[PDB]
Amino acid sequence: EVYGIIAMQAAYRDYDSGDAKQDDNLGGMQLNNESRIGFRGKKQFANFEPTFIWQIEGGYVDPSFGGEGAGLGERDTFVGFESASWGQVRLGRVLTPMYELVDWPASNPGLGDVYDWGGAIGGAKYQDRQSNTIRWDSPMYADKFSIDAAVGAGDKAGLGAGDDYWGGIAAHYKLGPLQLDAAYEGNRNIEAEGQTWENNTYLVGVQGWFENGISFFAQYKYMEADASNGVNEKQDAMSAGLMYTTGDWQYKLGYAANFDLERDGKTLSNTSDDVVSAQIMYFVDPSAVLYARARMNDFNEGLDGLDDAARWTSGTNGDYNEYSVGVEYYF
Amino acid sequence: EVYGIIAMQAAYRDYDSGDAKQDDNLGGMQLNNESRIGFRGKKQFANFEPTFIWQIEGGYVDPSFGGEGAGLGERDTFVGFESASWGQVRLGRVLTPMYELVDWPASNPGLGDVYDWGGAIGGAKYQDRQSNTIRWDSPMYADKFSIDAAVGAGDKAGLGAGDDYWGGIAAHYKLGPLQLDAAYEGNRNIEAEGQTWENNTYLVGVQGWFENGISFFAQYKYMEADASNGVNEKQDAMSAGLMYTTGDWQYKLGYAANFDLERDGKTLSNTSDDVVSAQIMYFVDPSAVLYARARMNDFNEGLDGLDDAARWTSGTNGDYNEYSVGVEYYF
Amino acid sequence: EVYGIIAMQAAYRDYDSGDAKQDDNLGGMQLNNESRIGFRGKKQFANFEPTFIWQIEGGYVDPSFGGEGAGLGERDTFVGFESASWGQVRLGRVLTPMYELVDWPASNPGLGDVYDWGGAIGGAKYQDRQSNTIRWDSPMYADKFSIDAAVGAGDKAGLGAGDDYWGGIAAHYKLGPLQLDAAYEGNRNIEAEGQTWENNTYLVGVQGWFENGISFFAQYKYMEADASNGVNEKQDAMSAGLMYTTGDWQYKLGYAANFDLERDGKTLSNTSDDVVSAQIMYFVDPSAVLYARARMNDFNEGLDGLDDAARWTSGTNGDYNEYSVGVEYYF
Ligand SMILES: CN(C)c1ccc(O)c2c1C[C@H]1C[C@H]3[C@H](N(C)C)C(O)=C(C(N)=O)C(=O)[C@@]3(O)C(O)=C1C2=O
Ligand code: NA
Ligand code: NA
Ligand code: NA
Ligand code: NA
Ligand code: NA
Ligand code: NA
Ligand code: NA
Ligand code: NA
Repeated sequence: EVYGIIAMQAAYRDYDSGDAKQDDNLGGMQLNNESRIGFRGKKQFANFEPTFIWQIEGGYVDPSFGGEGAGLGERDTFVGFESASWGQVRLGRVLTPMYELVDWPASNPGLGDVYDWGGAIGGAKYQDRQSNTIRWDSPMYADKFSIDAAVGAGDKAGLGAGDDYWGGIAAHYKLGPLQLDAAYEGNRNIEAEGQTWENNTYLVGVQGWFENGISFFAQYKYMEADASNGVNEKQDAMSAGLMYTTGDWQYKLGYAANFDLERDGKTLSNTSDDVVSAQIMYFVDPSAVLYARARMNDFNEGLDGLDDAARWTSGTNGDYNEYSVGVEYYF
Repeated sequence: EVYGIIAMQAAYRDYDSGDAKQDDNLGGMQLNNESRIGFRGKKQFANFEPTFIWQIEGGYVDPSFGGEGAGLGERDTFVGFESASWGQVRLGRVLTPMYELVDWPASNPGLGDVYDWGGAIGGAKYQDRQSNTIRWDSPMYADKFSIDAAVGAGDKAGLGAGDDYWGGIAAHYKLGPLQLDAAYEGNRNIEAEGQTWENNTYLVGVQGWFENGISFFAQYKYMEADASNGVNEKQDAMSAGLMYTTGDWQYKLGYAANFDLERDGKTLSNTSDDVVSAQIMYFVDPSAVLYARARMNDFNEGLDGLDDAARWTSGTNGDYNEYSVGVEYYF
Repeated sequence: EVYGIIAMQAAYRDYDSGDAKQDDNLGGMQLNNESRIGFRGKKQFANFEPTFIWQIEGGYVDPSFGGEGAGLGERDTFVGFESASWGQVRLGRVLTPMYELVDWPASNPGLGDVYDWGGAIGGAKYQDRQSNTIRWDSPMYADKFSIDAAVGAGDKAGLGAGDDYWGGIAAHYKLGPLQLDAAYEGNRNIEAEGQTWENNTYLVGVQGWFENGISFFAQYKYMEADASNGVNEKQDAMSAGLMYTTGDWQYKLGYAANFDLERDGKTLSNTSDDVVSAQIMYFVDPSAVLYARARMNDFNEGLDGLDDAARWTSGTNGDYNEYSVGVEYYF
């Protein structure tokens, strides 16, 4: 079976970097086509109660700031097995258990630049998608409690350039209208800035959906990282979102911020990031949505990594504002 | 819906460059797989009168002179809307309105090296299908008249490397068997040769299809460009094609030519290009065609760009001939 | 038509190279997703007795040691015709007639590092999958005898950088439970190491499958190579595999070896490669298998090419073992 996600977002961006040549480059209007075609299926093996499942999901066809074309298997592409009793284990390229919650709901109205990859910490906080991964998903115990857990190979280790590895776990309990989320992910042997890093990261979160139309999510992310030369670094962040949903409309407010980074006890001045964003959404069909959105990004003023050389952060390109309309269709 | 165009052309090329190694390198027999798979569909959003449309079309899987594999969304990939009333707007990656007339009536059979990208002029004449584009296509007004119009971001601006942009318009009037086609396209902020260019291009053409089987097309293309240091360049070109169709056959003769280029009024000697080409075609099935064709390309002798360094044109590889057979199947 | 081949292998590799960082990078566990999706079809042209056939096959979605994503048309992508009379001609990118016998049955389980792309011979022993190729596949005459024959442009010539080319032929006669296999493939205008080479390669082999559950294959590969400065090189190799089948199980044991390389009559010390492997395979569904395997590679100790600079072989990364389970599913 084929399954598309059609996704077009028209987005004009107003950059303020302090260089007007750079400002005109990064700023201006673009089309962020995140449409993707994928294939997936199951087959009942004649000699195996676990149901064989597989999926190949292609990439974004024409993202903004990027070229055209995407191969197959750039997004969640995997084989795995599933039994009703013990859930489903997948091998391949998946989302780590912590990353799922940083994406949804914690990056929801365009906050990702800050809560997703917007970091000041060294090493490697957590992982987007890693293509050398085993991941077990628990069933819904009592249809209320669920465990997600995974281990995998690192970014460099998946190309025979290193021995990066990582593991992570998260759990979700659905208390009536509530849902509580916690998550951990640790990376080892992260080669960066001329040192080898170990990153430990923990996430706490909550979610509610109430008949009056209010929905919300709030999350605390605690990011520690220890370098092999004995340096310590610590940063933490939050993301929350308030939304009212009436009829075929949803109004949404999101705020995310990393706070100042502490290195070796000493705090680094003005290294925090903050994003505010607002979003209207129309439920134009059971299968698709139209939406408008605007956001405000204030980024850090810089950070040197443990190699006398500057470290890259989501803010290394400068502050910017952004207004956008988009459509997204599911089939 | 899945929709292929299966397309193979076996094409031997006899190059005359003035270096027999390059002639042996560039020449010889090759296989030009231009097949492509795409996915496309429409959807009537339950809460919206315009019908939603989308398409993701992959690239040439193994072109000649190139490697294998092409992602999805390398060709016409877009989302958009249509109502009978006001026509059809699509956003994403499309063909500019002038390029449609450069490609369809005017670049086949093999005239492309000359009429398509083969210009000798500086700056950036027009666009061969650019992403970051919105394009509105009108209805057939009075069942005689149709207008195509679109604007979009430049090549560099689509990666945050500049601020080039462009707009273009074309119209089509149908007098009996004839059709008159006119089109304009202008590009701005084109960063090239160390200067910034503004290129305006104007196209007039006609096409006819007659009950006796005689058909033809003829087109005049006018190309302007203004560099930021005050330099001006002007070059013009033509492409015409004649075809007789009897039974299951179409015979075709094609001629296209870029003419001599003027810089600051002074014309630069030997910068013209012209191609001659013949093509026999058999309609092996309603869904496919077989064709044999031979063409002969004579190219320009060189010109420096406005940075003392030679500029690249379709003739920078030297003159060449080419004989070819091919198949084309549509599903 | 769409057709998957879903294929995942979890494979731990233990390298011994003589530098333990290289051992740590290259070694370790990885996920080798060799899943691939393709499209193929046939069409009876209304004015043409040969049946039109076509296929577009994507690449490996996430191989081990490599990144994600593969375009469409990285594997067998072709157009062609088939008649009951004369068999089947295909144009495009296919497997050469010799490489088919080097892959099946002679390279699995895990013998490819030595028998497939493994080698010490200069120039280019053979071609594995080649674009710009026409290949005629004969029928099974008398339901026992068939010819495979193909010629095409070289690797470098398909990008307009040279004129290397090649042809090849193989035959298979089926004497009862055995099948006798012979094959040749010759390459010309192969530029390497500052010389131009002509590569000749010959393969003879046998295959048997018995109701007793015993099945086997053995193959001898003869590779000669002659350089433009008058050097001669010769290397030869062998691969065999013995397997027993009980119920839904297949036991398999494999061995392959390239022998020491001869250059200009004088043999070059410690240039042989040998790999041995054992594998259990379960037939979990008519269309799928589970399998475990372990293998041992001892590779050569180095060889300077005809330019005083080392030549690359499958052993330029060092000896290693590998233990792995995997899955394999069809369409
Ligand atoms: C000056 N210019 C930008 C350069 C510089 C270096 C290059 O190596 C090349 C170009 C032009 C481009 C034009 C492009 C064009 N492009 C896809 C829009 C193009 O349409 C073709 C084509 N065969 O259709 C090219 O030859 C082309 O791929 C090409 O071979 C180029 C090329 O090789
Ligand atoms: Na990653
Ligand atoms: Na789960
Ligand atoms: Na090619
Ligand atoms: Na362009
Ligand atoms: Na139109
Ligand atoms: Na821009
Ligand atoms: Na090859
Ligand atoms: Na055959």
